[PDB]
Amino acid sequence: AIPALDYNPWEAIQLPTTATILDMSFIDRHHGWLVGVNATLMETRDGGQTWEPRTLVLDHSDYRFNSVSFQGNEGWIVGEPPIMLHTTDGGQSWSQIPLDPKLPGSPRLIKALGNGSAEMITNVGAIYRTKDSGKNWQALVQEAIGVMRNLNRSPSGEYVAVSSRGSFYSTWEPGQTAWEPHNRTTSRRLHNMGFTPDGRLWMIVNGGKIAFSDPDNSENWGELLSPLRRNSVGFLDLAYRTPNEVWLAGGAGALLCSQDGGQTWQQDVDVKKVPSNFYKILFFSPDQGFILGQKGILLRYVTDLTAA
Amino acid sequence: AIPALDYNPWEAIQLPTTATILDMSFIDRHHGWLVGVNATLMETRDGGQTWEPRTLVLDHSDYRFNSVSFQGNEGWIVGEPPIMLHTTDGGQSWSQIPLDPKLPGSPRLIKALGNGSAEMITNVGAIYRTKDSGKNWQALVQEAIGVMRNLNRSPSGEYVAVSSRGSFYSTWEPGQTAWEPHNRTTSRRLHNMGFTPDGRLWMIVNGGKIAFSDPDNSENWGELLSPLRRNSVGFLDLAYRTPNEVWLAGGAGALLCSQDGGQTWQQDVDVKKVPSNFYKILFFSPDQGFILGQKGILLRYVTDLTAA
Repeated sequence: AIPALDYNPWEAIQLPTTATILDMSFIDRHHGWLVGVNATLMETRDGGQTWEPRTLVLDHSDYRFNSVSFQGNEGWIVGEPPIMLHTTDGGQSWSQIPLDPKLPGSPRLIKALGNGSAEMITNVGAIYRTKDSGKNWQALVQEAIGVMRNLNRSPSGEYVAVSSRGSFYSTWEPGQTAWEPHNRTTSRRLHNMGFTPDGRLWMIVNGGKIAFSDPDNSENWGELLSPLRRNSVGFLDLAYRTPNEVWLAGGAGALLCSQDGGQTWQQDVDVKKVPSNFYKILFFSPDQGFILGQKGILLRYVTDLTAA
Repeated sequence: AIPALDYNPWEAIQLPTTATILDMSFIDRHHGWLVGVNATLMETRDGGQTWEPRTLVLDHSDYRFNSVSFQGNEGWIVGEPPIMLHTTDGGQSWSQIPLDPKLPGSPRLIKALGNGSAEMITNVGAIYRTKDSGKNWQALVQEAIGVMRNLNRSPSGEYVAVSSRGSFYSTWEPGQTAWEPHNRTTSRRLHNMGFTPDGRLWMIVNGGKIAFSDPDNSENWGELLSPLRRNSVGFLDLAYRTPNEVWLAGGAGALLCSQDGGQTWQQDVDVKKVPSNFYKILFFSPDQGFILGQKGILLRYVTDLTAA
């Protein structure tokens, strides 16, 4: 097979819930928040080593809290059925922000821009901005692209959305008046796309192959690569710890690391029998990162200090 | 209710298995081993933050590895159906030690005494010693007491065994020729017993009460205490982190801490919805400890370094 990874940095944590975790965001290195299914909200004060559940008083518990975002002590959460929560004190207290009921779709993503501003993107790809803590919104992109298979953001605030069926992708950044479609080059269907730290695009396509866009001409693509060299189910997400160190997650404990920017890969065998799919990789710094699993499991990154 | 604990030190880890973990033992602060159901064996090199599964080549996988014990780099494991494994190199390689098939019962506990010696206690309470890496055994206590509800060891090598039905308990230490029975003082049935760091006995009895034997006359007992002040299912284990700091575990995330040697208690609310029973508390030092759960969950102790 491909070589086994030398050191496994990932510790699987079972949170005090059976609900799937959908997002996480940090105020600073120590203080952060995670959100998920069935109105799940938890806090950390030690960088994510331990978590404290927090309950909100609501007439429903059925919310999928899909997105949480902080900029400093200002934080936002959105979910479906439509709900928006806001804090200005690091989540010590949370207020509901009413949403227009004719809002097409449901909130999918919120991004804290600071100073009372946030961008919200719906499940159908409409993009809205508030500058006044959600009291008034204006459409940045009013034409919906329909259900997105995946949605990711670049370091500079561009987004990439994979089409429902993975037949194409679209991009958007401030200044543009609608999503910009792009043809896929591969004969295979797209599963996920996002950005590298240098602002190139990456893609995961069906059947376990990946590729990277060409530096400074993102309409052309590099050659497909098979990280497992072999016929695999497929991968779910790709994320960078450092410019050279890339992780690739998928179902059933499948987790690979590359040390050369995604050219070659090694398998982290130690996590293979963790009883979870690994869906979404969130690095906050080179020594702080998480992988969201199912049913309250996540993985937490542990720097190797055995030779310290 | 009783007060909520101030800081929760326990992080729940999901190991790379669904098998229940039954014991753990450390070579030193960094290097240790855990064992459990369905021939589960895992190693750590970072004090238990991460674990590496290890597979043995065997004609069966049905073993409940019930006990692992190291003294330095010498280690032993025992399980049921009868099996004994031995290592002299810190578990880099493990050898099977054949057991006499007429051995009554199945091995329950092994204790590494160093220099090739170990004490083994069966499920029916017979006690055997080897001085020659298990090539020859001699009975220390040949008369079986039958199925023990629980079995624990003192800092000086005494054992206490609760009777099958919890109607009485017995003790044994070197020099004695059989288990020594004792009457219980309580009208309630015994669930678990063990030793305090000062060598007194403690007991957990049915209905959520505990008590401690009288210093330097262990045949008399102090007053029953209700840690929850309230009618509870019951507790499963009690263990000391320090002479004054005691933990009490039970079913369904129930976990209490005392800071005054077990007189008064606070509940660790943050772990209540971890989806596991907490069965067995193992402290290795004041900053290193674990609680064994079900289906590959354990809790790991995290010292509070937020003010560091």
